[PDB]
Amino acid sequence: DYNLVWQDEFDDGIGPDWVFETGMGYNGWGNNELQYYRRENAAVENGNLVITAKHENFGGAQYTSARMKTQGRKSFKYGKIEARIALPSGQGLWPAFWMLGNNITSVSWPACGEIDIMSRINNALQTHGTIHWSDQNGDHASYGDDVGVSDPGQYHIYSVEWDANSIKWFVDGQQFNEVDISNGVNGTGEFQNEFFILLNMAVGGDWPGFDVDQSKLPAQMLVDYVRVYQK
Ligand SMILES: [Ca+2]
Ligand SMILES: [Cl-]
Ligand SMILES: [Mg+2]
Repeated sequence: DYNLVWQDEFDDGIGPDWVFETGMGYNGWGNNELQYYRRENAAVENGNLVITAKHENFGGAQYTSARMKTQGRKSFKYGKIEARIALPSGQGLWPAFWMLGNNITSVSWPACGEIDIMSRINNALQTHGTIHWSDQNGDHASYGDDVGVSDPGQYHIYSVEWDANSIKWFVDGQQFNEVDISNGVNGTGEFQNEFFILLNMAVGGDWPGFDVDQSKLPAQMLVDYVRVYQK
């Protein structure tokens, strides 16, 4: 049986387990992204975390947004990891709810492993669920799928169920992807370690492309809560 082990409900403020990232990382957070992250772009309104992407000139970038992680504060080995999220739509927008291995600090990416619980680009009427890792040959590996979401601007539940043998993805309880990780098959051993959680909204990058509909800015990603259950 799944029992609640951690949550952030965003009742009146951002909880104690989040660290905010700033700037453009290395080569636009490794994806040629166009936003400069700032603390100012994350706030709480009416029981939701609000991450706002803005058309705003700052530090050589023309967009600002927020990126938050639980690294060094909260991490999990296995569980049902989920969030209740409403998404804005617009060419260039790239929201995500995801996880990275704690060992990123020693083995780097993608060897640390990455679980993308939800990602979306532009105005797509679908969302994605993906893993990234370093396979048995030491090569960058990825495995993903997508599911139709009629109105991503409404709230939906995005989750993964992760155990020693598999990762399963769901939107509103509907499974749309599964990966076998049992005994570290296909060099997936890295998914047997602790992972921390991230939330962000990028603007532009390799995946969504470099055209941005600035008439959709400021754009708000609404996160009602993040919850983690374990059995
Ligand atoms: Ca809430
Ligand atoms: Cl569990
Ligand atoms: Mg709704």
